[PDB]
Amino acid sequence: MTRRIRIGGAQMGAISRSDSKKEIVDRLIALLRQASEKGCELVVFPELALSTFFPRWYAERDGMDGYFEDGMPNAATLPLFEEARRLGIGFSLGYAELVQEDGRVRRFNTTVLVERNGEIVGKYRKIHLPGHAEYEPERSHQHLEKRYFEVGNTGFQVWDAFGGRVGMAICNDRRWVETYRVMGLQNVELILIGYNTPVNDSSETLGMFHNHLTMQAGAYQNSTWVVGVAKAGVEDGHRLMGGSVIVAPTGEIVAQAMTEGDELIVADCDLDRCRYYKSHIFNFAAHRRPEFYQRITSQTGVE
Amino acid sequence: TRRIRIGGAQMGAISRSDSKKEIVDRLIALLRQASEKGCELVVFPELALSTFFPRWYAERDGMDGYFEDGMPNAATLPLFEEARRLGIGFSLGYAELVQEDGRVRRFNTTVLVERNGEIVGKYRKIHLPGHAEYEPERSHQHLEKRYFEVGNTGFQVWDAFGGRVGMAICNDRRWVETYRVMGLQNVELILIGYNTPVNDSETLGMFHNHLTMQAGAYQNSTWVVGVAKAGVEDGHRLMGGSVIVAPTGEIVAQAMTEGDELIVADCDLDRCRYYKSHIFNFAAHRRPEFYQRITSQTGVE
Repeated sequence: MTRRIRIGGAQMGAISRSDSKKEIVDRLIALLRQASEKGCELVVFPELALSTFFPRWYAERDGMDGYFEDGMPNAATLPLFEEARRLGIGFSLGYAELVQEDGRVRRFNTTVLVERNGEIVGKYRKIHLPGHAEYEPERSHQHLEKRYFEVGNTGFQVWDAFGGRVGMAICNDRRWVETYRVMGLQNVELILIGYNTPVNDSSETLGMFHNHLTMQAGAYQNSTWVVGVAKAGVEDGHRLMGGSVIVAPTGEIVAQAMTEGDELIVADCDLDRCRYYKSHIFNFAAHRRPEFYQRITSQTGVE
Repeated sequence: TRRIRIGGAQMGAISRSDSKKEIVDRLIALLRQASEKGCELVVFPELALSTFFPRWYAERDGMDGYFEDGMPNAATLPLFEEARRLGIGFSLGYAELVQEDGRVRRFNTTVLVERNGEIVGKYRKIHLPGHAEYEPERSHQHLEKRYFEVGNTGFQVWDAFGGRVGMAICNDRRWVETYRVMGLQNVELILIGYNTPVNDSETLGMFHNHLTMQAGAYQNSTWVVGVAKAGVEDGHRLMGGSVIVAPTGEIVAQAMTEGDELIVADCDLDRCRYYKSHIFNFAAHRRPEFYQRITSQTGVE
């Protein structure tokens, strides 16, 4: 039980534009307290868990800083940090980051990792921005993530936290094998992923299949734990995919959400279970041959 | 249109006692059954011309009796003549013994032949599994590193069968780099024959066999044909579960036995274009400036 962490996937429900930020934080604290009642030491929150999924609406490139966060924590997010530190629970929180760097105002899709002591240990900014940069009228639903966010400047990092090696990814990062492998080359043992995946009105069994296939594969082919937490439900007429999951280093699903609202899935994850395949099957130092992978970093498209 | 009917020619156990004449006749039998079913391409397993001889211990000078002198040779010529006759291309895995740059070299090799009978491509295995020395603690031995050296061809993609075709061998399919390197060459059909022993869980081994292929097919928007040589081979059970996977990651054909069996699927190569235009558009979304660890490191740091 030394390197055994009890993780709580805190899947969220829909957040409408009418919902105040205090109503959002109180739902997070409620999910946070449900994790403490079940003995969870880590609770994973979805992507942009402090606002509605606003990339679905059109505005100026600056005209949506109202959903961003002033600080981390700020006056609205401080009760969540004070609650987590009180119950001795660490958490990963996704939010839209508004920060002043080298004069200009920069915007990132950001997840922050907080230790059980309440100290910010790591910060990841989204790399693979989905959607399109400008308005497209023929599509039923819009997706303007590239319009409101710029590419993060942190890279896929792995920190020493919770008695092991923990990394973070955001949403459609989970669809790229490079996301898992880069952190896998840092001896990662637990990858935290929050995602907001829309669903086109009228299949869905294929969308849920692709959601778990990429995580179950990235977990097995890197012998690491993967926790995928979603913000689901019908959000102002836009349905968001659910299926929050916790995956073992064997690629097996040990916990899965059943609703599209505020739901908590928990699982006891032995970090020493990440050692089986690293010992032999997926021993990177032994079998891997980087001299044939040069196309991965040399080019971007096809040749 | 760009529709190719592929026939996954899964084989049964091939023991050391089996003559190569009986081995090729089993391959021709699978070839003829594929023609009667309209298959234009037949995928054969890894080392389909011999028993899985990394199972036994010997010096690196030995085991050459299982290798092939040329391609084709006197024993493999009937398979090529029947294939060109029926207008069928095929991918065959074998142990290659060749004289290159002076010294003789030994590779785990797969060759791709077009419906006209012309050798289109040749891939040599990169990720060699098993161990190099004898290990008495194992129930079964696995000495691929002892009898083969790392191939010097790399993951190639050719223009064949009206599309982009690549090849991989066995445990290459468990590495995400195998699919991605060919995916960066606009691959649309990956042919993988494998020999994977089964230790007496079994359900988890078959799960990992399909999970890696269903992911490599979806995450690169390509067809993946996985053929196996299954059955109990001299007291050593080999995994079956030969599958044909769509670019969506779905299994459209799957073998039901552990012997000589043929799975057939109509593979529209234009279905790869659905996801390469947006979802997996490499030119649009991939950020290679954050992937540098993939090529700079081998282990972990």
